[PDB]
Amino acid sequence: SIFTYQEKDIYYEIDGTLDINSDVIVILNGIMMSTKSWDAFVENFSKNHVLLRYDMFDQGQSSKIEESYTQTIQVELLKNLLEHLGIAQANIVGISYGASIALQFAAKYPTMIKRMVVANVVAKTSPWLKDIGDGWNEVAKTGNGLAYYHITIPYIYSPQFYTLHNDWMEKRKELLVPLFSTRTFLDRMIRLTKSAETHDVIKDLPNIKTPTLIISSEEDYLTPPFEQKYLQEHLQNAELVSIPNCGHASMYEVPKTFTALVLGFFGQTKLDYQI
Amino acid sequence: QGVSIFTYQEKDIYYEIDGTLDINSDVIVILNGIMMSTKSWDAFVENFSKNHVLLRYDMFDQGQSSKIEESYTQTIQVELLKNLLEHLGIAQANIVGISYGASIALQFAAKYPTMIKRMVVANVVAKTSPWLKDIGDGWNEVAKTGNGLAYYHITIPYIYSPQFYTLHNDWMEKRKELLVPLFSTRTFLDRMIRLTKSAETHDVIKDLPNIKTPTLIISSEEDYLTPPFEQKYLQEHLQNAELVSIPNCGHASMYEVPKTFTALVLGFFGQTKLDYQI
Amino acid sequence: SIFTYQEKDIYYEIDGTLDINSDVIVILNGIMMSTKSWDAFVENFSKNHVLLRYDMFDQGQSSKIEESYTQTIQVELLKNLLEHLGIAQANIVGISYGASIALQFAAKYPTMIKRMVVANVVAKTSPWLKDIGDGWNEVAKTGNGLAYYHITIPYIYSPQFYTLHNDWMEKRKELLVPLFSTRTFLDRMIRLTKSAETHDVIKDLPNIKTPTLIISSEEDYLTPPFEQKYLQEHLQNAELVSIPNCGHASMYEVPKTFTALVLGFFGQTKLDYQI
Amino acid sequence: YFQGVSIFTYQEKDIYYEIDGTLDINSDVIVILNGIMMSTKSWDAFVENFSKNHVLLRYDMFDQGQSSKIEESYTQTIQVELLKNLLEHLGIAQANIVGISYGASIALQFAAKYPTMIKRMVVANVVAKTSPWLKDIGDGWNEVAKTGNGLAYYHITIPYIYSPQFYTLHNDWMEKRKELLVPLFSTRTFLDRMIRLTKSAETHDVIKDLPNIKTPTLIISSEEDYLTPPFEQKYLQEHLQNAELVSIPNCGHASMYEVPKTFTALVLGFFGQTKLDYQI
Repeated sequence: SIFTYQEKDIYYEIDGTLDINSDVIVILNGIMMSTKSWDAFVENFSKNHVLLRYDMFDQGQSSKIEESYTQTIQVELLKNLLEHLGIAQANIVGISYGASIALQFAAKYPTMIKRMVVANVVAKTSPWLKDIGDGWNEVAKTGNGLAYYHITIPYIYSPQFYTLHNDWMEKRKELLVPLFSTRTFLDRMIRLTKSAETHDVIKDLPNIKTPTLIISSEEDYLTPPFEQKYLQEHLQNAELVSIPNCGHASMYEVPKTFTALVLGFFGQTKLDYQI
Repeated sequence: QGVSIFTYQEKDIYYEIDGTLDINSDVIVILNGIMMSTKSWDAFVENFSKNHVLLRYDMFDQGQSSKIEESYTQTIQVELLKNLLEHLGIAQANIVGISYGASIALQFAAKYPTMIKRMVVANVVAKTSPWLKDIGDGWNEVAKTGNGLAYYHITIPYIYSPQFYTLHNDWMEKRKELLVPLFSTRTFLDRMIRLTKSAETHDVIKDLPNIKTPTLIISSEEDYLTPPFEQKYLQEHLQNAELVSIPNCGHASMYEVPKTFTALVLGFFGQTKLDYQI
Repeated sequence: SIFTYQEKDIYYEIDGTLDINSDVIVILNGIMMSTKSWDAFVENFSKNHVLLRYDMFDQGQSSKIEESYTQTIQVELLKNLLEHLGIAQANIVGISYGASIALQFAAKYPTMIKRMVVANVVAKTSPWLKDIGDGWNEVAKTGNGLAYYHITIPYIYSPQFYTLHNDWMEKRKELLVPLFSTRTFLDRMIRLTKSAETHDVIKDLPNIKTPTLIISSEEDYLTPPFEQKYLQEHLQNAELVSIPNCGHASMYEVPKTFTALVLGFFGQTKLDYQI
Repeated sequence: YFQGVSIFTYQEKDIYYEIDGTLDINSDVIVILNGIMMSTKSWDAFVENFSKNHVLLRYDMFDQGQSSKIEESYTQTIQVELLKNLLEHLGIAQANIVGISYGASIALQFAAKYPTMIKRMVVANVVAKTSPWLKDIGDGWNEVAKTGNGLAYYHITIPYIYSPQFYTLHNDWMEKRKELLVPLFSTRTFLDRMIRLTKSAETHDVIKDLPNIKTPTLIISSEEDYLTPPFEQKYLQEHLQNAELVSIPNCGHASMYEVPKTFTALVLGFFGQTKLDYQI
């Protein structure tokens, strides 16, 4: 499926029959993710929901953006995509980069969101995180896929996970390094990383009344828990959940947990409790 | 005496079923805490029983079930659960327990693992430490005096987190002026003493490497009764266990974070397949 | 010897030779403590320092105050005791109840403190903490030392410590219970607990420039770490230290660490680092 | 010559060392084991406080500071034997040892082989073994260092040395560090030293020796340490039996730099203690 949005082609996948009948779950990908990266979650996510997966600009099978852009064009992408598919409201679950989009999207179009689940998410790109991005880009500008791997992924996963499932890491390392060596992937990553520099929804938080459940990884070395602790206080109806011994990629480290929180929060009939 | 009443060993067991129960039903059974009854889960009935058949019951010395004046461990609560499930024609069930109920869930999963599909344990220990045991001796000792005011003050501020206790203090005070009378009646105190003493023998450490039951452990960071290091121990010795920590939350995760508790329970039971191909 | 103060006798102990050129370390006792409860620390504490230990009102071998009193009585006791001994300025270290006294003292007489080390300390008695104190008092009124034991002591130590050294607990238990059963000990505890109800130095915290090192126990179920976190943020020159797997009684669980923190902070020649 | 003052001729190579105070057989000595990016001058701020009641011994290990280079593949073994022979050179029988990061690894190995030459020990931001995780991070540093890019090398190392809070709070201070560090990180000789020091840490493994280390140890752990995480310190503390653990909230891998008062208090306090045995 292709959403001819603006001048470019936007790739999206739909699991389940989309008619106005059912609740939609929209997945907002991380900066290194595509639609196929959520294949393991499709069956569980689309049993009582219509699952909407799509690749953002400069992602996966979607077209490129060779000009300077912030995360704004990704937010407008999400709105126009939903309007294209005739989706009035939807449950939004985003992670990392996608989690940043969801917060911006909840700040501009709250009437298109039922409930929201953000994982491994900051309210604003700190000077610390920005310099990390400059590190990723500078290494990507050399075209060294081996170097680019060894500086990104050990901080995506917790040290415990990387060590425990090291053979799993190595087998994936043999193919990720060639992927990280291609100028196609890297140039897309550079652009996607620069766009995240201007991420700032701090002054939008006290006005986002969208029911939110925040997932926090204790061993997240990219978006540390203190950033999630901040988010939960300034969001009015925010829920917080911490995942012990887990890195920035909670999706893979604890898939049963991730799904439980997402399906559980979206699946609740009532959210107000009479206790 | 009997509808919503299960006569068992010439004694009455009160229970409630929400939804219609047949052979197709996917059941969620709730194992109560040491101070809880079926009515304490009223706020979760609508959500838990939307796509499930909610089975709530009161254990011995609990709620509106009969009393047990003879000394007893938690083994009679484990057999109770089996015979109750058999009585209602329930072969398998999803078990969610908390505190005392979570201890019954573990002992049950060790004895009758075939009667469980999935399990969620919240604020749970694998074994009653000498620390927790002496805390119980203090609860009992004050209960032995009949002082309801004293009993309240030495139990409840440990049920909840300091932050929640402070933030919702007037929710604690209006709920206190009726708790103190409850804590002042002997029968309730007598039930509390026998239930607390039944937990002294909680020990499933040897059973942990054998429990193949898919389990989600709920941990509270500000739990001053069943501390996080206990759940961490449980999640390491169980073969198929997952751990979740709730920041700024007391022993009563049921009441402090009802949204989270529901999401985790419904989410873990509602998953089609726990096998992820990563 | 004895310090006749304020109508009444105050018991104190001095280790070393007292000069005005003395490096004095004053220890502010916990609510259940006395001078005899710091004996194990005496040798280390009084090697390069002159150690002053004293029993506060309703404590140890000091007289009783049957009248209703707050912590401001203990505060004036410390000042007058120091003036009595001719001590102008001294390093003050306190824990629990004594640590609360230290804060009220540092806010009223900052010129009589060189450096301060407070352990297991809050800036204000929370409604939660006070209702705990009401529980202690309400049980203390029944005279049941057996009941009074099991509702106080297991919360003073961490579960790990109480379990690992249960023999150490049980042998002390056979002595603490007869002591907790005396009306003399209980009446003192009740009044010492009632005085701790009015603890509030929140307003004073930004005005305390006294160099402070805050000790916090992760498994403190009485004065939790978040209260220390609050303390370290609103004191301009305060450093924080967290002790893993430790309870409200730092001294007995980690005596090597406690003394290292106290001696190390006081022993430091210069606190300002060109770094 | 051997009239080289503050120079120890070892295996036909020059080892630089600095001593604050005067040395004696009676002298109470503190030996500092540097981090992987550190030298003797990296401890200047601590000199006055550390040498108050102790004889401070600072020295640069191989491929560090002012000491000679190594252009052979070496493990941390040559760093351990260096410490032993340096101590013997100065006539030091026993000494208190404080080590951080890389030097902390040397301390444990030294405590594993020569426990008689240690009085008391302090280790900060320390692992009991180089994990496959920590090892692949080092490969990342090495890979980037190979390119000679100083700007890239800086951005992939230092943000993980300091805590995110600290790095943001004292940010403009970090960027003026950067104007001087980027050229330093661009020099081949510096990068080559960093590579060989990194490769040497790959074979760090003292799990074998932990239950045999009876040395009075105080472990300093940082909560926002993203290179030697807290869980690694908890492991060390449970398999060492004369070990105590202290945690530093809101602090990164460079604990000494973020909390200099705290670091000093723990070191001076744990060493300056006369008798460790408490009758409680």
